[PDB]
Amino acid sequence: VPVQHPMYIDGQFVTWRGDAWIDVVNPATEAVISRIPDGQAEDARKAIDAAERAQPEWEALPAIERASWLRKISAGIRERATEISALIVEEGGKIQQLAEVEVAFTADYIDYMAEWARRYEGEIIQSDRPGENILLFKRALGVTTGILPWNFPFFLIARKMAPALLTGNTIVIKPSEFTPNNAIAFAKIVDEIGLPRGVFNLVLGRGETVGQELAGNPKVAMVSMTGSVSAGEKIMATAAKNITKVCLELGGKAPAIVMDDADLELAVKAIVDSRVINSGQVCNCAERVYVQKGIYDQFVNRLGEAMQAVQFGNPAERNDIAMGPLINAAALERVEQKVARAVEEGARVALGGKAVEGKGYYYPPTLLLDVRQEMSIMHEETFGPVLPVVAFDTLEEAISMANDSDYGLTSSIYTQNLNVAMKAIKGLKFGETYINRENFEAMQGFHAGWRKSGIGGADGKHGLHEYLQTQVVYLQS
Amino acid sequence: VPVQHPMYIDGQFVTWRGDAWIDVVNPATEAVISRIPDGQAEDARKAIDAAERAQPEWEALPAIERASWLRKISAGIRERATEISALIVEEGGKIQQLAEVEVAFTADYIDYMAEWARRYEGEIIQSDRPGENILLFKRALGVTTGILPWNFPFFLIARKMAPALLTGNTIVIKPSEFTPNNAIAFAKIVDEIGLPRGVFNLVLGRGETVGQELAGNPKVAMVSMTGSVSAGEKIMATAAKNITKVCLELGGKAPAIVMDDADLELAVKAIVDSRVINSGQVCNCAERVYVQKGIYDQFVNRLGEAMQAVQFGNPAERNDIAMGPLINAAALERVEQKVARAVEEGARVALGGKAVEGKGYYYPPTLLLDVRQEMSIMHEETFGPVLPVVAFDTLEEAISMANDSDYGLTSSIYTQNLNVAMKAIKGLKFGETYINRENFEAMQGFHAGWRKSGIGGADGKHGLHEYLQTQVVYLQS
Amino acid sequence: VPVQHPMYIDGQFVTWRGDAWIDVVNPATEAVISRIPDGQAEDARKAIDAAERAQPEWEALPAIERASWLRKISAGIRERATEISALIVEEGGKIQQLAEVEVAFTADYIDYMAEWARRYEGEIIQSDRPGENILLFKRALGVTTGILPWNFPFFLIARKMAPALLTGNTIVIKPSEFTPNNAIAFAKIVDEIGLPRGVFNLVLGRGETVGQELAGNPKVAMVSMTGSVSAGEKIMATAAKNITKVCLELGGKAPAIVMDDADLELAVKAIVDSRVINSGQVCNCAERVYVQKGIYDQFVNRLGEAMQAVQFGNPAERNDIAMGPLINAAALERVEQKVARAVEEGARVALGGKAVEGKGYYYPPTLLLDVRQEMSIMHEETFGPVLPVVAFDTLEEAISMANDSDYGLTSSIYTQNLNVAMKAIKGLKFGETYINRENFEAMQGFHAGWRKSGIGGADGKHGLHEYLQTQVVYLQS
Amino acid sequence: VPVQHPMYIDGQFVTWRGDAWIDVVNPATEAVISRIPDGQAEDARKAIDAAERAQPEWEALPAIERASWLRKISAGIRERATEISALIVEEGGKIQQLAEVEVAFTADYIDYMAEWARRYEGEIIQSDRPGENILLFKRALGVTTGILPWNFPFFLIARKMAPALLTGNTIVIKPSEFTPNNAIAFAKIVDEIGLPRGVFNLVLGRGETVGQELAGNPKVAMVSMTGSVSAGEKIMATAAKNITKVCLELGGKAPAIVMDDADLELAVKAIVDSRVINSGQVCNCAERVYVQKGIYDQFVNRLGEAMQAVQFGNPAERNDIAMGPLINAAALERVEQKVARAVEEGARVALGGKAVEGKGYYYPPTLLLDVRQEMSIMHEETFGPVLPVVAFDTLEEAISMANDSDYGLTSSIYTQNLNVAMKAIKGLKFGETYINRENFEAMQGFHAGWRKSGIGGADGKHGLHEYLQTQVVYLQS
Ligand SMILES: C[C@H](CCC(=O)O)[C@H]1CC[C@H]2[C@@H]3CC[C@@H]4C[C@H](O)CC[C@]4(C)[C@H]3C[C@H](O)[C@]12C
Ligand SMILES: C[C@H](CCC(=O)O)[C@H]1CC[C@H]2[C@@H]3CC[C@@H]4C[C@H](O)CC[C@]4(C)[C@H]3C[C@H](O)[C@]12C
Ligand SMILES: C[C@H](CCC(=O)O)[C@H]1CC[C@H]2[C@@H]3CC[C@@H]4C[C@H](O)CC[C@]4(C)[C@H]3C[C@H](O)[C@]12C
Ligand SMILES: C[C@H](CCC(=O)O)[C@H]1CC[C@H]2[C@@H]3CC[C@@H]4C[C@H](O)CC[C@]4(C)[C@H]3C[C@H](O)[C@]12C
Ligand SMILES: C[C@H](CCC(=O)O)[C@H]1CC[C@H]2[C@@H]3CC[C@@H]4C[C@H](O)CC[C@]4(C)[C@H]3C[C@H](O)[C@]12C
Repeated sequence: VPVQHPMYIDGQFVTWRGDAWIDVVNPATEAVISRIPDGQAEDARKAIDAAERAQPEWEALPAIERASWLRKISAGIRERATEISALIVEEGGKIQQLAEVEVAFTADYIDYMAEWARRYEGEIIQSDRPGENILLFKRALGVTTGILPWNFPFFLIARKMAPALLTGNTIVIKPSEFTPNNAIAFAKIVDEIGLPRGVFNLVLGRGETVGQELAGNPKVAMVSMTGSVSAGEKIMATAAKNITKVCLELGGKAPAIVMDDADLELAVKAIVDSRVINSGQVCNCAERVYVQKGIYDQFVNRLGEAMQAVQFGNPAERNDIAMGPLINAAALERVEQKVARAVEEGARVALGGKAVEGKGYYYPPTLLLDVRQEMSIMHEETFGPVLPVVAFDTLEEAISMANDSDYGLTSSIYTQNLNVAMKAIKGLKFGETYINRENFEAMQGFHAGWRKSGIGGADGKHGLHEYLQTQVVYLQS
Repeated sequence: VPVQHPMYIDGQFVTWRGDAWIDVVNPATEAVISRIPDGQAEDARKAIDAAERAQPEWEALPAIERASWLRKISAGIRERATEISALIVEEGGKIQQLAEVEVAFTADYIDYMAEWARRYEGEIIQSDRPGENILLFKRALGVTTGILPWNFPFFLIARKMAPALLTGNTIVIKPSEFTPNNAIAFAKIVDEIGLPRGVFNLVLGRGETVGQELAGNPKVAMVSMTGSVSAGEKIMATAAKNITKVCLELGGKAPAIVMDDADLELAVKAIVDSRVINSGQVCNCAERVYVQKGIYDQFVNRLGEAMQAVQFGNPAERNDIAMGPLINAAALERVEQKVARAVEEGARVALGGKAVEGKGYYYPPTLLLDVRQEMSIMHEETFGPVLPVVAFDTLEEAISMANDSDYGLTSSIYTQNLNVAMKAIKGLKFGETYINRENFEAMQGFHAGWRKSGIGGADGKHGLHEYLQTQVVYLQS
Repeated sequence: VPVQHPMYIDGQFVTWRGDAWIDVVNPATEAVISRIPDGQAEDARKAIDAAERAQPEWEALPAIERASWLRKISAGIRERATEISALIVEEGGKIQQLAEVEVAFTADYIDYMAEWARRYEGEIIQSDRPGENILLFKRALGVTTGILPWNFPFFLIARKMAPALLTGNTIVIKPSEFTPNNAIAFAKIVDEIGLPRGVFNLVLGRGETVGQELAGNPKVAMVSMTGSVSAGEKIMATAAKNITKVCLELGGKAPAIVMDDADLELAVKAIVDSRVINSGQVCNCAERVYVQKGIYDQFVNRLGEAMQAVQFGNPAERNDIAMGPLINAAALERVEQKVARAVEEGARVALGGKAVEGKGYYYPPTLLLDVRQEMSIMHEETFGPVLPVVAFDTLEEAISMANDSDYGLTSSIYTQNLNVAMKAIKGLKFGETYINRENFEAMQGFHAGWRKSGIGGADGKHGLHEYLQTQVVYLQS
Repeated sequence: VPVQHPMYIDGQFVTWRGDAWIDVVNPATEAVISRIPDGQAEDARKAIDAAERAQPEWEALPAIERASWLRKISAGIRERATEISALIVEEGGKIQQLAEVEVAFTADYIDYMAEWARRYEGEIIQSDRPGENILLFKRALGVTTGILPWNFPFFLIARKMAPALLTGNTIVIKPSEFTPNNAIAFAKIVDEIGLPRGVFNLVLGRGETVGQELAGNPKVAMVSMTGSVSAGEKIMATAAKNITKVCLELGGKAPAIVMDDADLELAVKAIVDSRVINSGQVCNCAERVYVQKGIYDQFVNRLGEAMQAVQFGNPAERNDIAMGPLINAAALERVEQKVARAVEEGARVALGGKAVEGKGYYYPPTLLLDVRQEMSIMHEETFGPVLPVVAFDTLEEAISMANDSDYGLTSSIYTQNLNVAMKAIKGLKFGETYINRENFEAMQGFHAGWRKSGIGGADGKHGLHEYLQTQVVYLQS
């Protein structure tokens, strides 16, 4: 019997009284593991209202006390890490080891964010007026909402709530209807440690219903959403009605540039890891490789073996695999279609390229060759273990092609040449550029994508300041 | 014969070939002073494309060289200050002295922004990985657009372009169709000093046409618009289609709090100045006064005389007036209606309250009494010399009422009590709080409004950073 | 039998082989509680050399790993807090409750400093040269030394070592020969948790011997010393020989200004607390009070009762006292002499003013009246529970007199008037100004005294940066 | 007839009444060009007192107004640039072109520093106490003194006074007795533009007399001195008596590392330029070269020709030379001795190595080979056009040897390898590291040397903050 999850509103779990439910299916077995309410905008309003009530008294607390609350939550996470991990594996369909780190990192991330308590600073600005003091304070926005993705559902709860709460905001989070269980568990921890009512709220439902309310409710100061570009378009358009601030993370088509002088083994590992992780279902995954011709042959051959070596299976039954299934049937069909589009445009399927037909949504690691920069596969985000490769002559070309995208979240380049590195740094129009290593953001970095990849960012000091606004005081006395 | 202005695109003035024109009328005499093209989206695209072409080579220039270009423009402004001022007075209908400062301040503002060249810093972040360097660079967004207002048309050209160009962005500006002449003059200066083609572009037309293109063109990194809330809604909604970043300044209903222990003379002057300036046509104008009961009588009487003393006339024919006419007929009718709405709701018209019937759009300073916090006049932005006054008992009430608004740009309070001041600072949910002085932002402050007052901000370091984005480089080597 | 303490050098406790020892006497009972080696410069060199060897590999560790080491130490402190407290009480002669907070705060302070790991930032500066990158890195100084005081011996170990180690420096600490036991205990914890050898070293001895070496050894990057002005003079003079950086905290004569409109009860409590704490043996203690005439009478009377109510005794035998004995006989005699000097100059002894004759070094709370600004008692730091009071007319006078000092560490003022506050803030030439509260620095503040009070500072971000230096890299490639 | 210069004290030039004078001799012709007073400590006190009187009212001025004063001075410099240049050439003995840039850069430097007016920020720190505000203000130190060097006498006036005055400090400057004329000219400009009396003061005399007073006068907040290490030792030791803050720039032995993969032509030019500039009389001059063996031969040969091509002469009579004479006879003899010491230790004199015997103090460019790392010539600063070269095997060795010095101001390395660069950056313990370019600091960088090279620094934001201190306000209200 799959559990029927309640939403968490105003400091308590509230059982759903509606008739409609959303089935949460295991992407590996297609079994229904649980059901969440097919929430309505009304449910989002209640949470938003509770969030609004709590905000004043929450921001009035000294920052160190808000931090203290965050630490109780992280400690709560660690005590149930294995259990949380298992939930991620089940509904997310990600490999055990990855679920384990997500959970562990989430707790550390929260603890790290809590350390900002006594550190985000306001400023005292010199005035041209004698006897005047210009004090610029950093204040909370108020009520914030978070629309989470399914690829890293647990971490993203923290990615948004930790910085939000620390700075004195309250939040109403909507997890992805595909992966709500880990969120329910996060709520249980929040409830158990007694976090003040209304500071953290979890509503459940679809994006067109619950999500939209979290972006269109006039009481919301900022809606932080992570999802598809089109979804971000719908979210920002809605947030526009009330001039609501948006913080968007909409994916990418992260290019990887391999120079002739690249540490070939290093590059192949970084790229494969960066591409095969979570079955390529990450916004900063290496989605397109540019290999300089001089090294194309040996590199593509090495890259080919590596990927062909990537094993995939049911994460709950194997800990020797690198990939689990894709999130759902639609996702699988989406990947198959894009690969077909690639073939149709003239691309060559080295290995893989055919979705497994059977229980679950598995897609084999895929290497696409004879790809031309103009091919859709090089522009549209795949979100699957598919890797197209294009050869280039000069750095200028690689840079030019890497920049030829509506996405600008992550980029990577492997070289040992100083000038090439500096030129790539300067030329690459991306929010992130990894040099001689895999695409894994640090919690103290700034994961903010250029162009359509998003607006605003997450992590680090700047992620923290996304939840802070200013009050310039002109004191004359 | 009114001059037919050409747009400034890709380093040159381009004569309009369309048949439709927009008349630019003098708000004081209703005479047509000039005509601008009824530009189309196509015209905005050409400018945007030119802006895109120039951007790479513009950002490649050392910051100090971009600054050098800004200084040539400011110097250009000063050489023609009187002429520019006259244009502002004519089309803007603002008093000579105010036009003079706008022009003078604009030049200083540009020079000030240019000084950021060698100062906006990137960051070197500690990494948890041995041998890794985390370099966070500040980069330009690329192509930015600016939709300017008519109240301070000249300054706002600089408010957006100076920080934009300094940081390496290129810009396409659309002035308000009501006040384009000063913008044309700004373009002439830009053209005369030889600013690289495509870095600064001026397109002319309506907001639903030209404005929309500047917000919806996919090549635009960020659209910076200053106008009405509803206009901001339309702009952000459009910018949403391409996940374009928005920087919005949409007005306010700036509350002014007068405590019993306030320097009465100081408060009356600050508020009147802050309210009557530009005929109350400023977003940070004192739009609603809260006077503690103990001082209500003497204060309201003093305030009454002050405002009644405010003279208004045709700015081109008098330099002894404090106000000019409102921007246009619609604006006038809007103010009359809101005052009527006030009366209808129970408000009392002390003095003024009746638009002059005749050539021009003049509205007398107006004091509204017997106002209740729930009255529309206390929520809807007036943008006219109308001043409603509400009495209150405690600070808590004044704060509560001040915060009771969809606008949160500016706020002010007059007191001599430490605790009252600190409590007001902490309690006031505004981007700006003036204490014992008039509402005039410093160029080194941060004019960023809360709630519907806007998104992002202008001026100072933070205004400058609105035009900067980040590139986090994870260097391993 | 008093324990003979060994020094802690290069990761291990080393037994003293010399013949001379320093007796550590209980300031309350005059009993010998322990003995430490009468260390020689040679002993300081060994520690410095070990510190130098370890530095490279210590700074090579990721900051988060150094932080991890700090946290092990703080956790170690907490597990033995009661025991550490008891040692402080015994050798320091401070009241149990104060020893308890010192220990508790020390651990929190260390944990707080460890949180800077991923936060101290370098900077990327814009260059006037095309293709150039200016990278300003923050690096450790190298080997640093710390000469600790006896008033807050335990906390100061952390005040210097935590920020030092986090930033990648190694340190050689010399506790005060009067209070080394708590330091030995800190070393035991460091040793037990396995902190890399040479990173933390504890040498024992006198200042003219061991202390001098820690300031004059050419391998020392910076000597951080907290003590008497004359001692600081000797330390800086020595550090001069090798152009060694100094961070000095040399005490103060913290003035307290009470305005007529001050919350009298609040002021009396703040001042007494700030003065009687640790028997007035703190650099930021209220050492001189300026009371506006209008409130002089009632205030001085209230202040008098409060102080007369302050009980003092043997901290190990009573937890109902506010003060313990002074550090030693010399200290006691110093206070008696200064009070006598006060009387001789014309001062009036309200209450107290006579050192108890007997076992221990107790001095009663003392209130001095009929004091003139020029009296020595108003300039020379007392470091005893003696409180001189001077009446003044205007704020200007209070400010002027407060500033009339070679010390400029801490200052305080009690008022409810905005202007008085702002004028005091602006006029007071001090590193710290408390307004309507007692003089207790926050760990996130910046305890850095002006004038002779010191050079550099402690605590917060700026305290942390005292242990960091810069490396500006001009990269052309 | 050589002019007898007066000192500039308290807003006016004061004629010397003493009997003793110091002859200012032209290093190229040995002719007496002028005479300055053999000032006494008393003269320094008068200036310091005037500086103290003016300080309060100077700091009370809005920062932008202080900046305005700086700009008047820079503009004054430019109007007399040629004349100032000529003076530098005459007394400094530097080539016309270098004197010209010094003057031009000085003016730009001052203008740049003035731009900090509205930019140095204080901070608002979060407190653990409810209702408390922690405001950290940046205040001036008060009275500061500057002991200038003779190598870049004009620039250093600005390097110290510009940041000092902008932040609200007043200053008393002592130029080098060898090069006071340019300082007198700077004073004339200051006097002509009407800078408030006492804000800028110029005293003349020797270091043991006037200099010492500027470091030992108890009214001095900070003494900023640039000179020899031993002089810095005497200055800091003196400043110690009153716990006066010191900012010292004491020279260097800047190492240059040439890797096998270095752009040989680029490296030879950078190093020669960096070494031959001002006849090698600069603290950041390349003073020792480390060439990897693989490229040693071709590099040393190229380097040899380059240096042999460096022409030197009387700067007033030739504009085709790269070097002028050394500052004075003692300097010349010092260089000859050090070269002899090199030869005696086993070094080989490729070319030059023999001071010209005749009118003036000329020393030919000198290349020393067969140098061993332990040779004095590789440790003692030469301050002459002498260049020792050592061969090395690995980067590790070059780094190790570069770090083997009491000086740590500047360092440089030429390579095209990413890892080598990053390793050099990380390994080089210097305040500056130039990569593939000559050693010329940017005004927005931070010229602060490690180890004995100095304490504190100059230029940029951090140079500016050397003249700023903090006042942490704990506001409770
Ligand atoms: C086709 C059935 C499923 C439905 C049926 O009973 O017919 C079986 C037979 C082949 C099976 C696959 C074999 C390769 C993989 C082994 C992994 O360790 C788990 C996932 C995969 C992808 C398996 C998934 C599923 O277990 C399949 C597809
Ligand atoms: C009504 C005519 C205009 C049209 C006509 O010819 O009838 C005149 C008569 C009264 C005039 C007003 C008198 C008061 C004001 C004097 C100011 O110095 C200019 C603006 C005002 C508000 C004038 C505007 C205009 O000049 C009016 C309104
Ligand atoms: C109306 C008189 C002027 C005419 C007269 O002499 O009566 C006064 C009253 C209020 C004055 C304004 C106050 C705010 C501004 C102060 C600026 O530093 C200069 C421009 C402004 C905009 C002033 C312009 C002018 O000085 C006004 C409008
Ligand atoms: C004088 C003897 C000590 C020596 C002797 O045996 O004569 C006794 C008698 C009076 C004693 C004091 C009484 C007042 C205090 C009581 C406190 O709870 C502990 C400290 C004090 C200050 C005591 C210290 C010491 O215990 C004294 C001074
Ligand atoms: C030796 C006399 C000077 C004294 C005398 O009359 O004997 C002359 C003869 C050789 C002369 C030198 C020749 C080479 C250089 C030519 C430069 O353009 C100026 C500096 C030098 C270094 C000259 C300096 C001086 O002019 C010298 C040394």
